Amino acid sequence: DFDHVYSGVVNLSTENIYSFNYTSQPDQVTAVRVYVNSSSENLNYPVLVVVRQQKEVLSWQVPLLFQGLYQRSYNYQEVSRTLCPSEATNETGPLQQLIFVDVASMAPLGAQYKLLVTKLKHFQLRTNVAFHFTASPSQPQYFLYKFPKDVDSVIIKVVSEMAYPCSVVSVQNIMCPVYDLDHNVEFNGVYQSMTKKAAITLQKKDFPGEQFFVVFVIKPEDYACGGSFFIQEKENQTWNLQRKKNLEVTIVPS
Amino acid sequence: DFDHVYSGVVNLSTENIYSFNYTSQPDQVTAVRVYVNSSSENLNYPVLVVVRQQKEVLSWQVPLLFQGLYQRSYNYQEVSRTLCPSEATNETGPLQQLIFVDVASMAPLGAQYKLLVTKLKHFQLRTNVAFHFTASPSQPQYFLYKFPKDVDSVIIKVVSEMAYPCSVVSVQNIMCPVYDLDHNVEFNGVYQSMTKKAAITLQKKDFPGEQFFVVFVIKPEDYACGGSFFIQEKENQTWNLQRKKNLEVTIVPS
Ligand SMILES: *[C@@H]1O[C@H](CO)[C@@H](O)[C@H](O)[C@H]1NC(C)=O
Ligand SMILES: *[C@@H]1O[C@H](CO)[C@@H](O)[C@H](O)[C@H]1NC(C)=O
Ligand SMILES: *[C@@H]1O[C@H](CO)[C@@H](O)[C@H](O)[C@H]1NC(C)=O
Ligand SMILES: *[C@@H]1O[C@H](CO)[C@@H](O)[C@H](O)[C@H]1NC(C)=O
Ligand SMILES: *[C@@H]1O[C@H](CO)[C@@H](O)[C@H](O)[C@H]1NC(C)=O
Ligand SMILES: *[C@@H]1O[C@H](CO)[C@@H](O)[C@H](O)[C@H]1NC(C)=O
Repeated sequence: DFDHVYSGVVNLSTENIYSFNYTSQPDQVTAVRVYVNSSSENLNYPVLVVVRQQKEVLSWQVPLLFQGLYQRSYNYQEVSRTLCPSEATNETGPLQQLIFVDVASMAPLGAQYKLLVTKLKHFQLRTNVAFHFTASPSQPQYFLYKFPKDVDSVIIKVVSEMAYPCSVVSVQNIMCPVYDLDHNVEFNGVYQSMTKKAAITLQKKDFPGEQFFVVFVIKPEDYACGGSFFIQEKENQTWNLQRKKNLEVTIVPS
Repeated sequence: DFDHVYSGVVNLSTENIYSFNYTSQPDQVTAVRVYVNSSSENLNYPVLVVVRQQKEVLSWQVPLLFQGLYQRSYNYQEVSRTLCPSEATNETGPLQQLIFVDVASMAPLGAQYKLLVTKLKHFQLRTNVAFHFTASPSQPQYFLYKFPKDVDSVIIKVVSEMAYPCSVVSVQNIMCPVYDLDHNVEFNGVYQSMTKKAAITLQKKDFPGEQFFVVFVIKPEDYACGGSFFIQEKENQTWNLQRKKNLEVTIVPS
């Protein structure tokens, strides 16, 4: 059941399996959202969490580890990701899709974890309607925009209040898996880094499906955006664990 | 047990689990190699294969699907990958490491799969000793090179016979996971595309661990290397299923 937070313990011998079932009616897209965290401060035994779809498998390790420049390590405890939104057409049918969440680890004593699942109520961006959302290095986001019939070009405008952390806004076509990671978001489509403002101009003629994904991914450090670095004698920067950035996104017709 | 090919059937209700255990003595690196293939020609239900380590989880889908330019799809049946090589130091101990291989799917009838596991006998490249190996878009490779005490710079030279397919040779530091995919290999470290020849100059001063990984990844198409494209009316190019490239690698002291 969505909108519920399960709590559990993991260890070498026991793994937890939760099967979710849901339907997506035609002309409406429903993106699933997974909200995991683990309280294990240790890094030699991170808890692995996998989400399996009908076609795609996505796995990650918690607490997520980042290796910035100058060999500083970062340990993030809250991780989150959005799955491939299965698309339905005028070929109707209540597609009774299923999604597995499997958690396991090999910690000698174990590790705590809390897991929440929820469909994104606002997944399809609307024209000229400003939306507010909070991102984070380990909590990337993305939403689907569908072009209108009359409009032939759009400008997507993103505004933030606090300049740091550095962030990246990308636009890709609809062919999942969706590239929403710091080391991979740059491979495909358009993208740009930003602190306060960003704007991408898109034409429907370059997108055969007349609908595209917009992905927001926050960097772990701020070197690429000209930021500074707090020199700390501790390699594991436990202070950099709650990085967040408020964001407003609006798509205006060109 | 390594050097053995297991055969099995997968479906919605049944999954297969095989736990492997092995040890890596200090000053010797042992990289595990996973050799999977599936005979399911269908693409709406690919079989998912995951490999779980003590810290890292790596998952892929078979038959692997590639989306080149001009919306041509490719279906590769043989997939393979090398895991994170756990490193042991003068702090001795026969590290009795374990690695899980879990296979599952939801095909309405099922899908065949054959799985083989083996340690790489030649994983640490030797100076001035030429090595021969066969790569492929879905079968990437990588090996570890360790700098000598006297030598301070090296040149790695790669030579192939057949110009196509296009390939990429990358060098990264030792901090796994190792970036050995077409959309990600370009993120970190040095790399270059090639058809027949390539050469990377490296200094030990830029590598704190005085040892680096060398990754060979073959592209699915040849557009980036100036190759042509066989125009076919079939979107699923079943002919492009056995792409291979013989390769010779030699590290000379600068
Ligand atoms: C979802 O699908 C599974 C198997 O496909 C089934 O066992 C389960 O009952 C379904 N959920 C609902 C609410 O019917
Ligand atoms: C973990 O996340 C859940 C919801 O995602 C939240 O209720 C809980 O407080 C979080 N735990 C910690 C320790 O932050
Ligand atoms: C068929 O497609 C059109 C345009 O995409 C849409 O307006 C209409 O609602 C669809 N029909 C049904 C029954 O959903
Ligand atoms: C490998 O480790 C597992 C559990 O850690 C153990 O059950 C198994 O016996 C080990 N393998 C060997 C050959 O001892
Ligand atoms: C699958 O791979 C195994 C070894 O990796 C090999 O023996 C077998 O012939 C392969 N099957 C097919 C259909 O290629
Ligand atoms: C200790 O390290 C040195 C250099 O790395 C190596 O030659 C030696 O064999 C190591 N000692 C043991 C007991 O492995």
